[PDB]
Amino acid sequence: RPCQCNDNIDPNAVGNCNRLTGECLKCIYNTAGFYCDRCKEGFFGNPLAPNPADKCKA
Repeated sequence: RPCQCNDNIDPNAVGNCNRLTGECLKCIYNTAGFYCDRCKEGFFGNPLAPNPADKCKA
């Protein structure tokens, strides 16, 4: 983890982190927010759940 941020990013693809603001640019598990502490618009629920089945669903 080069850039500080919640645990919602993939080390495989590139760009997952913002090189200017230092914040998750594209959280992985349908989550959004400066710290991936939210749910992408369209899916609601809990973006900070241990299980992906209870994350942010429609």
